Amino acid sequence: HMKITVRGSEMVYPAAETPRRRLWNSGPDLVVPRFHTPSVYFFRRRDGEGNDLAAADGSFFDGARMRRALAEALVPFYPMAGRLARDEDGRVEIDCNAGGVLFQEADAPDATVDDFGDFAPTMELKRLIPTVEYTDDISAFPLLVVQVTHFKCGGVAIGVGMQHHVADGFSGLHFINSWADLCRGVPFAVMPYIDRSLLRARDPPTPVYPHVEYQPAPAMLSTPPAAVAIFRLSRADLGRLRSQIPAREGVPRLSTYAVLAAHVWRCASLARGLPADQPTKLYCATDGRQRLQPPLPEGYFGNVIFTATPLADAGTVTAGVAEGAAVIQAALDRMDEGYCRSALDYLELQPDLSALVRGAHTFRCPNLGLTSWVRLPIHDADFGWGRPVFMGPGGIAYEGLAFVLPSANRDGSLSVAISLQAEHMEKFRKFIYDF
Ligand SMILES: CC(C)(COP(=O)(O)OP(=O)(O)OC[C@H]1O[C@@H](n2cnc3c(N)ncnc32)[C@H](O)[C@@H]1OP(=O)(O)O)[C@@H](O)C(=O)NCCC(=O)NCCS
Ligand SMILES: O=C(/C=C/c1ccc(O)cc1)O[C@@H]1CC(C(=O)O)=C[C@@H](O)[C@H]1O
Repeated sequence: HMKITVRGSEMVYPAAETPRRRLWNSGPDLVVPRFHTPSVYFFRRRDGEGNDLAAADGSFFDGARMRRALAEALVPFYPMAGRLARDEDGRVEIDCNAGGVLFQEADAPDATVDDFGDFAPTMELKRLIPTVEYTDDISAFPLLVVQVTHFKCGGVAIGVGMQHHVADGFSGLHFINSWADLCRGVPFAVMPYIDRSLLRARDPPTPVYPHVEYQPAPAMLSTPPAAVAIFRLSRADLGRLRSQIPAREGVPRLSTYAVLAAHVWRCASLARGLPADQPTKLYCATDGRQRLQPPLPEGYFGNVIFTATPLADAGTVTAGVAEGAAVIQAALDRMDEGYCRSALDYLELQPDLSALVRGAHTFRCPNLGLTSWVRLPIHDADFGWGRPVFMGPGGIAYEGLAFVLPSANRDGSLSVAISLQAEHMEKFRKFIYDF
């Protein structure tokens, strides 16, 4: 257990006038998981070639500079400085009240960036993000909490906790990367678009699918300690996995996500010892920006996550990657404009969206969640002292939940960070390379 000492904490507020208003949240904003999404950045003090990355003025993640840029970033991104609240009907919304965000600095005088190893999202990493106390008062806590930790090596971590109602990964990183840009002294490219009514349902709502993704996950037909780990597959490993799927003249090419996801689903199902007739459901967060037509404004600030949920008997998934990948890709291919549009209507008709919130019961054995960050700009946060050498989830709250990460370098590898029951992880560790 690492010695981390927090220097002290500050609420940081927008540095100019911002609108005082209630901000309506869309259906997709309300069914993402509860609490604050964790992510952690690591930065080394030297670049690969060994030069010090401190700036000409000697600075290296100077807190004052970072806080000034943060306060500037919270002007156009002002809902990030707000608080949760409810409207008259009890629907959660964002109270844009300039309550501010938490920023704190810490020192870990004994540890180095090297000490974190593969950067698996264990509790070791979670300690790099401020802790939030949740009570029944949902207005009580900041929507954004940040910690900057300084290490013995001269390295730094930035831990980010971002309340999920405010933004999905694309919008959340749009904020962090804009903050980084300001800190670095460059204007940022894209102003956020703040109005979420663009994702309002049609009137009357007219859903035209069952929306399997919002139905209860399968239970076992028939508390445990939960382990967390990270596994890299090289570009060569990924190619060999793909080459195991027959290429036939009729049949269109499966996505890499579908191939890798099928492999993870297969390995997890085997590790868990699922019987062939056990239904299993895989939850795949899908970015609706790439699917809605016409597309949303470029800087649209919110969640645009729709959910693809391949569902099959475990015997199908474990029979082989090819069979699983076909099922996943079909589920992904369903998520077009017509489908995503229908989903908005379907959510509008629900008496209570809190019931659909994805959580532990969603992802746990026999089911799985596999969220890709591969196309997210997770490595673009250069505050003026270099790009991060790693970025990933700061923890995994739920057994059965996993992340696909792109490499921080150019080598074309992918990493899978995953939480499973401890006994199952011991098998999964072996199985993920057993092909
Ligand atoms: C399938 C999906 C659900 C997840 O997959 P993904 O890992 O993010 O990546 P995608 O399927 O979108 O595209 C990656 C592909 O485009 C390739 N690619 C790389 N650069 C590219 C570029 N300029 N242009 C086009 N394709 C490119 C990639 O190599 C890859 O090709 P492949 O599948 O044949 O290997 C996708 O639809 C998606 O939603 N991505 C965003 C995920 C997200 O936001 N998750 C949650 C954050 S809250
Ligand atoms: O992946 C994200 C959020 C990413 C993100 C990254 C960096 C940020 O700054 C903010 C958010 O949301 C995921 C969405 C999700 C779901 O069921 O919809 C389940 C989890 O996998 C979340 O972690």
